[PDB]
Amino acid sequence: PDYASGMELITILEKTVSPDRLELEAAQKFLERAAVENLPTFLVELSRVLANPGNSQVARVAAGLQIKNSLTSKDPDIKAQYQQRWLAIDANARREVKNYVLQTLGTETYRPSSASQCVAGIACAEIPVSQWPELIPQLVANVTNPNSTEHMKESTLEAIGYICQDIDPEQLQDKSNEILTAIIQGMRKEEPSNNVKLAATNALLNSLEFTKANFDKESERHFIMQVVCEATQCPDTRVRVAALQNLVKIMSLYYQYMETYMGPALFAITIEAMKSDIDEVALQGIEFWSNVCDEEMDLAIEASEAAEQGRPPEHTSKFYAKGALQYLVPILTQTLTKQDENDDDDDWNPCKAAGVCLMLLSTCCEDDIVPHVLPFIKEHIKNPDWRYRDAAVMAFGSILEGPEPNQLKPLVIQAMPTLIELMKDPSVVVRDTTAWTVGRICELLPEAAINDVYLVPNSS
Amino acid sequence: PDYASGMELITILEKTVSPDRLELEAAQKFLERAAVENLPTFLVELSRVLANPGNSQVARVAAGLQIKNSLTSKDPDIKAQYQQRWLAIDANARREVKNYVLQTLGTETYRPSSASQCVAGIACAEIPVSQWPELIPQLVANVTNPNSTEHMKESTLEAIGYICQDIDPEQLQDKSNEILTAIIQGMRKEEPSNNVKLAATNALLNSLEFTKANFDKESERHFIMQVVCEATQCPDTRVRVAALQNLVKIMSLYYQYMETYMGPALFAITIEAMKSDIDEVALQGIEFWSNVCDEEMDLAIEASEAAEQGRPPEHTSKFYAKGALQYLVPILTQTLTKQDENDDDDDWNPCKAAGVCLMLLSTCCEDDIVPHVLPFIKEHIKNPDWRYRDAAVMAFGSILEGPEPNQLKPLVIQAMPTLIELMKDPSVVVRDTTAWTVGRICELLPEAAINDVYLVPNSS
Repeated sequence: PDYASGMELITILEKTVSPDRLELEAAQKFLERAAVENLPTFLVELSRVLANPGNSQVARVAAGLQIKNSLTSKDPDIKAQYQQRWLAIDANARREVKNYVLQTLGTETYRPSSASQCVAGIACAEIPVSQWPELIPQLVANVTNPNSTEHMKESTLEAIGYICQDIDPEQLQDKSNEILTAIIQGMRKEEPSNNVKLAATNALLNSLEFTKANFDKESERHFIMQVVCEATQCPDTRVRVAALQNLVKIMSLYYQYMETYMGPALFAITIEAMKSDIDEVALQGIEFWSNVCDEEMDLAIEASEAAEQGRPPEHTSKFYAKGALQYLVPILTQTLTKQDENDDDDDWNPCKAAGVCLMLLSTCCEDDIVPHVLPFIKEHIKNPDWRYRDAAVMAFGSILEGPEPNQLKPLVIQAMPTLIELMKDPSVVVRDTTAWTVGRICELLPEAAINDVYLVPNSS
Repeated sequence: PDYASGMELITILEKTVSPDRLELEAAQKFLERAAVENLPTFLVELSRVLANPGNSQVARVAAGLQIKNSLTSKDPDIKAQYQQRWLAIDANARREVKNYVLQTLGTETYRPSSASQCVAGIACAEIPVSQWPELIPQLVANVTNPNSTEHMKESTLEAIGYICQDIDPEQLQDKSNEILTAIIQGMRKEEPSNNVKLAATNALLNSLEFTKANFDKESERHFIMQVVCEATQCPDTRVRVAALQNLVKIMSLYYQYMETYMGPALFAITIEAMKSDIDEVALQGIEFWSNVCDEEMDLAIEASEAAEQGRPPEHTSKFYAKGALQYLVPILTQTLTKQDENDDDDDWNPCKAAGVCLMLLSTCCEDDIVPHVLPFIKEHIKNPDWRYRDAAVMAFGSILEGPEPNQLKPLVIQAMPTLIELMKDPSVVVRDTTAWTVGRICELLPEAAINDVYLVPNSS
C-alpha cells in the first residue's frame, strides 16, 4: 500500500476552491469519477481527511461536503436513492466512516461543523432501520461530559439539531428522553458558552415535534420552561431570539399548561420583548400574543358549539388576551409609528406585525378593544407628525372587525369627514393607509358609509 | 324480580310517555326510586325489557333511555361518576346487562336503535379498563357475517360509530384494524342496504381521529380509499355526502398520500360534486378544493422558510390547485350566479362557499387566476340578469388579493367607472356586492383608487 492515496485526494480536495477554472473543473471530474470507480472506499478515504486535524481547513470542509452530497439532495427522490445507495455499502465500510465522522466532533476549529451535517446524513438513513445503535448515547455523552470542550458540545448539539429536523418525528419519539437530556444540558443557565447555548436552543425548537410525552409530565415541563425562560435573558441576542421562538411554539402547542408560567414569567418576558428596539426580538414578542389570540379565539368557538349542544366545553380559555389588553395595546399603537418610509410593503417589520396583531386582538376581544384604542386615535388622528397621524388611521381601521357593529357605526360617522380629508393628506403613506381604512369600512360596515357618503368619479 | 314485577316495570316504562301529567310524574318517581332502591337489578331488568322483541316499541325505547341515562350525562363530571358507579356493580350483574344489550342488536324494528346507545355508554366506561374484551370481536362478527340482517349490521355499525366518537382515540388505536374491518365491510360497494352503507360511512368519519397507523400502511390505505370512492357513487345522496365528507377530511389529514388517488379518482369525483344541483353535495366538492388550497398555501410557506434557511423543504406540494385551475374556476364563477335573494342572514350555501373558494384560489395561484376570471367578468359585468351582473362584480373582487398588484391596477382603473355606476344599480344585491368589491380595492390597491375616486358626504 501507499499513502499517495490520501495525499492526492487532499490535493484535489483543495483545488475545488482554486481561483482557476481548469483545476476547479478537473478537481470535480476526478472526485465524481472516484465516486463511480469505488464509492465505499471513496467515502472511507474522505472520512479520514475530515477526521484529520492536521489537514488544512479547506481540505476538511471539502471532504465533509463530498461526504454530505453523497447522502442527501434537495430532491426528495434523489435523496431517497442516496440513502438506499448508502445502506447498500457493507456494514464494515460504514462503521469505519461513521466512527471517523463521530471522532471529528470537537476536532474542528472553523465555525460551521462539517462533521455534524455528515452525522445527520447518515443518521437519516441508518436510524430508520436501527443501524446506528450507538449514535444517540455517544451524542448525549459528548454533551453531558464535564470535560467536553466548547467545540465538542457545540458541534454535537448542531448534529442533534439537524437530526431533529431531518428525521421523521416518529423515528425519534423512541429516544426523546435521551435527546432532550442532551439538549437541556446544553441550555443550562450555567453554560459558559453562548455558542453552546444557541446550538442547544435551536435544537429544542426542532424537538418540539416529538416531545409530547415529555411536556405532558408536569415534572419535566417545569424544568424545560425554566431553562427556556432563563435563555430569554441571555446577553447574546441570537440565544434570546431562539428562546422566544420556543415560547412562541410552545404556546401554540400547550396552551392548557401555560397558566403556571403566564403570570410568573411569560407575561413579563414577552411584554418586554415587544418593547425591544431590536426587530427580531419584537417580532417574536408580537407573534407570541398573536398565537394566544388564535388559541383563545378557537376556544371561544369551542365554548359556543358546546353550549348549543347543551354541554360544557372540553377545554376553556384563561382569557390571557383580554387580561393583557391594557398593556398590549399601548405597545402596539406605538409600534405603528415605526412604519417603513418606502413602499417595501412586503417587508415584515414590527410595525406591520403590530398592525396584524391589533386586528387579531380586535376579533378576539371584540367590544373590549375599542375602549383601549379610541383614546390613541382621537389623540393622534390630527397630529402634525405623519408617523402618528398614520398610526391613528391604521389603528381605527384595525378595530372594525370584531366589535359590535352598533358600537362602530357612530365612530365611523364621526370620523368619516376626517378620513375623506385624510385622503388628500400631504403624506403618501397616510393617504394609502386612509384608503385602506375607508376600504375596511365600506367593506365591514357598508351602511355607515353608503349613507354618509356616495362615490363620485375623480378628476386628474 | 318475578314475571309480575317485570310486567309492572313495562307498564311504568310506557307511562313515561303518557299524555297525562300524574302518570308521567308517578312513572319517573318510581323509576328513579327503583334505581336508588337497587340499581344493579334495575339495570338487569331494563336490559331484559329492551332485549325482548315482544315488548312494545315505547317500552323498549324507554328502557334503553333509562339504561343510557344511568351511564352517561352531558356534564363531564356527572358522566364520570356514573361510569364509576357502573364499574362498582359486580361483574356478574354487568355481564348480564351487557349480554342483553348485545342481544338486542338486530332485534329492533324501529328506526333509531336504542341498544347501540347503551353499548356506547357501557363501552365508554369498561373499555378504558379492559372490562369488555368480547365487545369488539362480537361487533365485528355481527357485520362480517354473511347471514347478518340489515338491522343487525345497521345497529352494530351505529354502535361502532358512537364508540368511535365517545371514546378517547388512544383507547381505540389498539383495536383499529378490527373496527376498520367492520367499518369497511359495511361500506363494500356490494352492500344491499343504503342504510347499512350510511351507518358505515358515518362511522368511518369518526374513526379518522385514531386510525393514523392504518392510513400510514400503503396496503390498507388503498382499500379504504377504494371503498370511500365507491361510496361517492351510491345512488342514496346521504351515503354520497358522507363519503365526500370523508374525502374532505382525508385530504386535510393525508395530503402526502393523495398523489395516488388524485388523478385516478379524486379529481373527477370532486369536480363532478361541485357541479351538482344538490347543495349538500356541491358544498362538499367546494370544501375539498378549499382544503387543498389551504394545504398547498402552508406548503408554499414551508418551502419559503426552508429556502431562507438554506435547505430543501421537508414536504413539497404537488400543486393540485394550480393544475385544476382551468376546470375549477368556470364551475365556481357559474355557481356565483346561484346567489340566494340576499341570504336568510348569511346562510352557508354553494354561492358563498364558491366565492370564498375563488378567493383562496386567487391567493394560492395568484398571477394565473386572472386570465381565467377576467373573461367571465368582462362578459357579465353589464348583463341584464342581476344574478350574472352580481356574480361578475363578486368575481372581480375575489381576485384582488394574490395576483401581482401591477397586473390588477389597470383592471381597476378600467373598471372603476362601471363600479361607481353599479353602486347605483337597481338591484340591492348588486349594490351591496359592489360596495364590497370597491372596498376590496380601496383596501388592497389604495393607489389605484385614491387617484380615481372621490367620497362625497351625503347632504341628504
